[PDB]
Amino acid sequence: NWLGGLSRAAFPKRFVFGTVTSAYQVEGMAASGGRGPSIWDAFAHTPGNVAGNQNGDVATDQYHRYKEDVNLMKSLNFDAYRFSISWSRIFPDGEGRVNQEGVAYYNNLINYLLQKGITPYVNLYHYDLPLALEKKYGGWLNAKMADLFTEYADFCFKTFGNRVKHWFTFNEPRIVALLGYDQGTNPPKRCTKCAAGGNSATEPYIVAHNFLLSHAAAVARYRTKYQAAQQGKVGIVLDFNWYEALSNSTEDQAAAQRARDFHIGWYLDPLINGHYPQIMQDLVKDRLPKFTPEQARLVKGSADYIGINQYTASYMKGQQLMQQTPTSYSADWQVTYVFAKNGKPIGPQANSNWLYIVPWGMYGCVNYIKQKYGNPTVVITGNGMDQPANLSRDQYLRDTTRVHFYRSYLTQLKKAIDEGANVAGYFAWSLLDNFEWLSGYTSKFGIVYVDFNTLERHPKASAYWFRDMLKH
Ligand SMILES: OC[C@H]1O[C@H](F)[C@H](O)[C@@H](O)[C@@H]1O
Ligand SMILES: [Zn+2]
Repeated sequence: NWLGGLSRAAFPKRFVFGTVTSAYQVEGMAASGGRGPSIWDAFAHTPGNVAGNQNGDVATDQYHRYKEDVNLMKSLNFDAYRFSISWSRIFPDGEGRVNQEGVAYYNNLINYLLQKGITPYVNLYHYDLPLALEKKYGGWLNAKMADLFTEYADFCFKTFGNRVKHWFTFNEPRIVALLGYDQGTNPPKRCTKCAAGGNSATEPYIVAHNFLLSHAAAVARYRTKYQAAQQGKVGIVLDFNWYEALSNSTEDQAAAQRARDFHIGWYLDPLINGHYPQIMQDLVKDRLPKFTPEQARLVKGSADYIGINQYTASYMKGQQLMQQTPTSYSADWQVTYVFAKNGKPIGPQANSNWLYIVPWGMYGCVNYIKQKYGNPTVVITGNGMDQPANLSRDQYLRDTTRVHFYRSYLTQLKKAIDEGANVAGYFAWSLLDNFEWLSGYTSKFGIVYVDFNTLERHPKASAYWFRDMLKH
């Protein structure tokens, strides 16, 4: 049967199912309703930066149509909705003056979700730093971001926290550090060679450190000022794609483990254990900032749950560890990516070149976190796959590959959970086709089709699959 034995009965009692979006990717009204620009508005408006010179000015226009989209997620039997608040829609300059119209939007969205029986899971940050803070402070290179982010978080806790009980601070700080400061392909476009300046060997580590310190400061503020009255929780969202040793050799197994540590351990070891992974300390040395004992104690235990975005898996091949002139965070790992074993690809690719369809990667990742980090509460905060541009409407709706994707990946998640992993929830990226960063509207991740000419929504087969699987 097309559900492949899956239903709410196949998951733990009270397991949470939802869908996910982010502000810049779906809201639209980017320069309206009092919203100030983010670094992504500046980046997307520069010719050549995004596919087709597209931008999030209108996106899916969820700003005007949010009740339609909430009605739709309820009709599909979801329990929860993960979305983000745009910092520059609340504080156009990132600090100081509050945009009351922006505040009213999120109030209206939250209230409607609750009216419809959908639990809000709210991200404070999803790549969309206020442009004013980039220009004035240098963004995530500046330790002052801890204070700036904390004041923003404080306002959100105060304003929405009587209703919102499930918060996340950041979304994938690894990707910010990697793409923004190592490779220089996302804003602020920094890297050793880049026109904007930068240093691919040092800046990604500075940035990650400041994300961890800011997360910790925001959570300390929540716990000391708001938690007694509000009784909610705050976590963080981290990306984790799986790494599998190419062979059982000592060096291939070491390589796969090094990749895990540089990928997820970079954040989880501080959040769980209060230090950076030993291998990163050993290889990155004085380029890796040191937490003071007080800072490490603030960071350790500061996530009430760990959000994991899980998409794909790679084979890793090793080498003898070498003394090397530092060049980049990426080269620091001393690993070799490989996409076939025994003459077979690890999986077929979705539309995005990086996205290999490997359902057992989901089991790999969840099992690994369970075994290595004392089985913390995990929420799968995003998982999904994309269709290419230029299909007909009907071709978009017949998304049989995405149906197979979710059935297979959710079967592997169920496998990890049945073996004892503490997973509390699962969220599909995305509710809607949306603005896919550098790919613009050329990549379609939604279980709901969005016609970007007319803005109409049409559920795809994968939406109906969820509705059938999730019926109460
Ligand atoms: O690449 C698909 C999707 O991956 C992650 F979930 C990011 O948080 C999203 O912003 C992105 O659109
Ligand atoms: Zn509109």
